[PDB]
Amino acid sequence: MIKLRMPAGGERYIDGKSVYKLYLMIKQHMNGKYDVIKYNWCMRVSDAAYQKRRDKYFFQKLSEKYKLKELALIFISNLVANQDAWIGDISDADALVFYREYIGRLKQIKFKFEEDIRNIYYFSKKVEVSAFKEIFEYNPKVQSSYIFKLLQSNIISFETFILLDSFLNIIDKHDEQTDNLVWNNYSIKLKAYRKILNIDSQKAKNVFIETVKSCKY
Ligand SMILES: [Cl-]
Ligand SMILES: [Cl-]
Ligand SMILES: [Cl-]
Ligand SMILES: [Cl-]
Ligand SMILES: [Cl-]
Ligand SMILES: [Cl-]
Ligand SMILES: [Cl-]
Ligand SMILES: [Cl-]
Ligand SMILES: [Cl-]
Ligand SMILES: [Ir+4]
Ligand SMILES: [Ir+4]
Repeated sequence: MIKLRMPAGGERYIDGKSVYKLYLMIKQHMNGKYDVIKYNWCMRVSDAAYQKRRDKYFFQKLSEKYKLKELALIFISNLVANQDAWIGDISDADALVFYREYIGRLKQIKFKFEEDIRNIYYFSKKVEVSAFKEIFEYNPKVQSSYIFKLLQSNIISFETFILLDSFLNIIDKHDEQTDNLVWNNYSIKLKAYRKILNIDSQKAKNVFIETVKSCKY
């Protein structure tokens, strides 16, 4: 149903500067300044900028131990879900600890998706929607939506939001109806992550329908 797109030759070990380049390309991608898929996980960087770094040891240590696929996951998981890495330096974000905790989450994505769907459904009853669709539609009054609010409160994950988006078109519709800064900040990350996620919309839809049905009856 869902797979993360990854740089080619993921079993490879690379050097410290290369680890730094990988981090920078993913960082820029998550900020909407680059597209790792468009450029096939390759990017040129400023050596002067790298040399100016006071934390070159961080990238060196990671390079000694982790394969390319693991390095990519460490950076992706942190830059997507670790708010401490959204603006703060990766060498200051407790990245490895965060990554270890996040890989376990990625391994159970389908179960987590189902869990999130059930929670979205029961929440919809608590707020007394007149129709389930009201949860996902942008609300001009509050410049937001219940589904976005749930993501903000960390009740559901980014993967769940993007999975729902695959067949509900939530992100693009929100983007066209508002300029809200808070949404935009999240939307930049959502669209960036969506680019590296390979999602089978039909399968995600099937899971959604089956899960809601089990909540209703
Ligand atoms: Cl599958
Ligand atoms: Cl599947
Ligand atoms: Cl599957
Ligand atoms: Cl499957
Ligand atoms: Cl399947
Ligand atoms: Cl399957
Ligand atoms: Cl109606
Ligand atoms: Cl309607
Ligand atoms: Cl309506
Ligand atoms: Ir499957
Ligand atoms: Ir209507």
